[PDB]
Amino acid sequence: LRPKLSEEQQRIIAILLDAHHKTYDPTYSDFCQFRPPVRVNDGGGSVTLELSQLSMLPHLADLVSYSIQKVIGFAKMIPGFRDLTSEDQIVLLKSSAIEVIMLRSNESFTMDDMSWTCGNQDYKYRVSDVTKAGHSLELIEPLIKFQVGLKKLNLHEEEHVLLMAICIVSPDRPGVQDAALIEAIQDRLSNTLQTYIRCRHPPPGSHLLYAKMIQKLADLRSLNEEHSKQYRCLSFQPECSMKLTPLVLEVFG
Ligand SMILES: C=C1/C(=C\C=C2/CCC[C@]3(C)[C@@H]([C@H](C)/C=C/[C@@H](O)C4CC4)CC[C@@H]23)C[C@@H](O)C[C@@H]1O
Repeated sequence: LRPKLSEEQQRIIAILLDAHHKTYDPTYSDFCQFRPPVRVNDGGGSVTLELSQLSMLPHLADLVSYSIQKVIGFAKMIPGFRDLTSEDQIVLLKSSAIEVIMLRSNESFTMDDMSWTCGNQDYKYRVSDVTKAGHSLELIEPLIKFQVGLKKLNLHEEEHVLLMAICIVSPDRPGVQDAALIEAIQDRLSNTLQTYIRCRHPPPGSHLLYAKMIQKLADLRSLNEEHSKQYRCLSFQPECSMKLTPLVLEVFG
C-alpha cells in the first residue's frame, strides 16, 4: 500500500524546505567574513607541526561556529521543537550540532575530487586542510566515506531536510528530560519521510532507501564520538581556545 501524504505531512515538508532555504546559503557568500584560511606546508602530515601551528583551525572554527548558528535557526522551525522545554532544546542542539553539520555539508561535497567546494579555490576543503586543523585520519577517512555513501543515495531535498530534522529530534540523547514527547515529534517526522519515499521516490531503490537513511544516522553517532575524542586532545594544546569561538567551546566543551 502507498498511502498519500496527508495535508499535515505536506505542510511539514514545506516548512522544512523553507527553513533550510533560509538557513543554508548555496552561494556561500558569507565565507569571506570568517578568519582567512592559512595552508602551511605539511606534505608529511606531521602531527607535531600541525599541532604547533593549527593554521586552518581559525577558519574552520568560524565556519563551524557560523553553521551551528544556522542549525539553531533551522531546528527552531521544526514542527513541534518549540513545544519542548528549553532545557531539552539545548540538550538536543548541543548533542546533534556536529552531526547535522556533517549532514548539511554534503550539499557542498563533490565526488569529482572528494572535497567540500564552497565557491572559489580558497574555500575548497580537502583532507589535508582538516589535518591542518588538528584532526587525524581516524576521523577524516570515515567522514569522507560517509560523505560518498550519502551522495550515492541521491536524496531529494525533501528527504535531506527530513533526515536532518530527525537527527536533531532524537529521544536517545544523553540528558533529555521528556523523551516521550521528543519521540512523538520524531515519529511524526519519520512517518512523513517513510510515506514520502514510498509515494514520491521513483525506482530503482523505491524501498530499502529508508533503511539506508536510518543507518546513516547510526554512522553519524560514531563520527560524533570520534570527533569528541579528538576535540578533547585538541583542547590540551596551549592557546587553542583563542583559535575557536565561545559558541564552539560551549557546544563541544
Ligand atoms: C560546515 C559546513 C561545510 C563543510 C564541512 C566540512 C569541510 C571542512 C571540515 C569539517 C568542518 C569537519 C571537521 C571534522 C570539524 C571540525 C571542528 O572540530 C571545528 C575545528 C572546530 C566536519 C564537517 C567538515 C560547508 C557548507 O556545506 C556549510 C556547512 O555547514
